[PDB]
Amino acid sequence: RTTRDDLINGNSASCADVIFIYARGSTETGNLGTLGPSIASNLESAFGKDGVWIQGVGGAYRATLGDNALPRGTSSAAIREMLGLFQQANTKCPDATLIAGGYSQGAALAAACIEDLDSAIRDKIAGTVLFGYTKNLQNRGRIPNYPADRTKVFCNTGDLVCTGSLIVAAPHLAYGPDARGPAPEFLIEKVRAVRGS
Repeated sequence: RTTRDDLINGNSASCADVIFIYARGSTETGNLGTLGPSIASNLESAFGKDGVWIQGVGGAYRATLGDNALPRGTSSAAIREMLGLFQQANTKCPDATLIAGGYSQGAALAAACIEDLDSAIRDKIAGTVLFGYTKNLQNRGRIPNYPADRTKVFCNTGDLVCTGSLIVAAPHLAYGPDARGPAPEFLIEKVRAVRGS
């Protein structure tokens, strides 16, 4: 449900084939928040419980609302925490395919992290989904240094954070349907594109 630490808790001798690392929105609970559990259940349906590890970004990422106003749309400490998780994935399970996602401040965090990542690890993230992307206008719907065909952005009409503002309006809280259907669909398709099935 809202906390999943499958990568941290997982045995290196029995690595999953797919590792999903997800950052929640501001003020959300656990390390998956309101959208991550829906994505997790559909990934588990696709690859099996032993086939995918679900890992939320916890630790130093406090998901504090005020940090949306910092230069990268989150804190330096939160970026360091997500970078450390990707580096743990890469060390613990070098053959696993990675996928990533984030909502709101967590979408900014995922984009900042992927931009800073060593390219050999970045290139293992087969697909990333971003919901209510707070840097959508500033980055022109892209994650710096990462291909557009591996990116999917869900930005609702009237969600002001997608249009350069930091105002939270009702469309910002309406990504439930996307997290249940098209976002797992996209991630599964991108994993099968490189892994076959």
